[PDB]
Amino acid sequence: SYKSVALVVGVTGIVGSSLAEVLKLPDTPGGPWKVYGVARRPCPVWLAKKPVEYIQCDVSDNQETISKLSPLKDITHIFYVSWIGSEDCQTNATMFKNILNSVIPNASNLQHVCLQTGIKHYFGIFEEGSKVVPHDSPFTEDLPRLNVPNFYHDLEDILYEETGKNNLTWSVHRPALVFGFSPCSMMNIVSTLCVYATICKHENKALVYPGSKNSWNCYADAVDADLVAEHEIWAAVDPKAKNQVLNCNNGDVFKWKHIWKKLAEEFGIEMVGYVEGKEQVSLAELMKDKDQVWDEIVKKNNLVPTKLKEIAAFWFADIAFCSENLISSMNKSKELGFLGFRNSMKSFVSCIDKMRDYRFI
Amino acid sequence: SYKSVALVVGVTGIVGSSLAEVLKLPDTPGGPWKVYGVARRPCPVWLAKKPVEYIQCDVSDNQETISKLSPLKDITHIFYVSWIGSEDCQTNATMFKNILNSVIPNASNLQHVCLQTGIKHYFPHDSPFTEDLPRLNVPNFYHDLEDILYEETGKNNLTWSVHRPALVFGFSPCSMMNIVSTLCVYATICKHENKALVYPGSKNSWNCYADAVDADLVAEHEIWAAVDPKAKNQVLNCNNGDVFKWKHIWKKLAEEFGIEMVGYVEGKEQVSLAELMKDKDQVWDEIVKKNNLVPTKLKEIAAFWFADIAFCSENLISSMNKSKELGFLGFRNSMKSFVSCIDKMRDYRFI
Repeated sequence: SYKSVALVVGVTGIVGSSLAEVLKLPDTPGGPWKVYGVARRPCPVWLAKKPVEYIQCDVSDNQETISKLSPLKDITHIFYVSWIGSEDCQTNATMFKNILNSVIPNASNLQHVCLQTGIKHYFGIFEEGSKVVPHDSPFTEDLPRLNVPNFYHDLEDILYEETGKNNLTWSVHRPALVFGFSPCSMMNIVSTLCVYATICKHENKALVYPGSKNSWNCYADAVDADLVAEHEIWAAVDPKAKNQVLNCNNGDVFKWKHIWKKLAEEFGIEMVGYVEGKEQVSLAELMKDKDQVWDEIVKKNNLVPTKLKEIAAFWFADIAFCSENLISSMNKSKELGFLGFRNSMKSFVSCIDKMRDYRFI
Repeated sequence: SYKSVALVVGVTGIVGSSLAEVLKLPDTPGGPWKVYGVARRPCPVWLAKKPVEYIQCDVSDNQETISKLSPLKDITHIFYVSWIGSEDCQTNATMFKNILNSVIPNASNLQHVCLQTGIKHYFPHDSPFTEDLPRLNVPNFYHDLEDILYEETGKNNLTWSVHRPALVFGFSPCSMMNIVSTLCVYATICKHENKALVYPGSKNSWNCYADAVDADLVAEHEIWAAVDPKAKNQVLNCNNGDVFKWKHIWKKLAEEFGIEMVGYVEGKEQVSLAELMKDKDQVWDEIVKKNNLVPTKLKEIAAFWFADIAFCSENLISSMNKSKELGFLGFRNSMKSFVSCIDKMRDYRFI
């Protein structure tokens, strides 16, 4: 006897993991929820124990998708939180199309399709200057799209078309930089920084900040993976949130300089912050020969064995550390009644804690 | 039959007048509220018709203060939202002391004292400003005010709250100096002279993130701390919960006035708005008459020097996490808060 039935596409992702968890809490709106979890890989060891119906499916394969997803006649809400490789139009588009084409004609009580994109929706060729343009940060919803290839635009168009043709409600969610960790999706800014801190500690080296001066001192924002799930569940159940494009972030701002000090304290090591006259260095380049050291750290500290290149994305930290002026606005969600938030500093530390609890660090 | 009785000290202030209105709203927590409002001037025309018991009292004059407030024995909550000097270490502290000294012995059901200061407490520290930040080594009288608050409440079994509002967006006819009124006056003059809305500030302040607080939200925040046990005995920041940029405020302001704007120009450096409006006093008098406005003198409605400070300010964002983690979920969209303040001045015919 479930009140609502979720199809979570990308259940192995960082947000998809949070959804499967949050949807199954006893107090969750729309509940009690039944949850199907779709991903490409064979059923993970991590999701196996969970009250989630795992479905292994390559959703780029339409025929396989029809076979696996057509029998699911009871679906009421689709949460599409999947993304595969790079930012590629046609591949993500076909996957999204395949999901809808398989479920829509088969789920008679389907109500809502939640589509997750991201703040990269707002990104163009140019950095923001002194002129005033609706595309400036703080990024707000319901601005015109940039005339630039953006695979998020394709996904949105498919969403609007299919839900419009079939009398379904929709919601688009644009999460900021995600703080989170999933054993099936290890790549994240938090895990990357934690691996660096671990390596520094192992080598008896200080936590040396390699990034630019601007990224050290400028305001930044992010979103906790659990908050994204809460936000998507809110839009799935609350009539006020229906047919809305919505940003999703923690509701506050932070500075990498403050995160850095917290990171060093959590690891019990010294830090070197930005040094005047010492320009940005590539963390990816600094870590390029550390794969073997990571394997040694893993065995010495009895960690779940991971390969360095699979748990850390140092290049992505390099991007974050030369980024600026990317704040997104949460006003629309708040004006619509969604009051979820996180303290970003506590959110960062709690992600570290989760990595510890899973013995990845 | 009132549930709580408020003493609002500085009721003609921007936050004070907000407190007067919000406290009397039908569903205000801790209500129904009875409201005493204290200020120096005779009862203003603007608060005359309002359900507020107005008391004229110069709270620096102790004798007058004891005379006027001691009989008010039904007071349950004190909202001290008064400030008088540019920076008077001794005057502001004596004012606050006299209030406490005159009310505490006589109000047997006094529960809580709300002290309002501001983010100037932090600046200097780096931002985002958080409440746990220790005081700077500087004669700040916020420190003095806080110290008086802590011990008088400590000695008398009263709860306390300290509120540090960011830059205030708001308007009061009895306290017209605000960034919003200042910028609207400039826009009005520009429009009158068939000139564009020219931005005089620095590049950084044009492009950087800034934050502010609606005066009505400060009122709600202070009321919340006065009634919610979770909020008791806490230092609390108060801002709108979002960020904005002056560049966007500027364009919005120009659109609202239906005029062209000249934003920051890459080469140019900051010019004094105060110096720009040097000899516009007579021009303002002509605008007032031509547009049938409530008569104000330029030097009374605008504070161009303060806009000049805002327009060379940067890195001043404050955090609202502590209030939110304690259960306060009030917010404002800062852009809409700015426009709402314009509309209010328009409704009162100041512009």
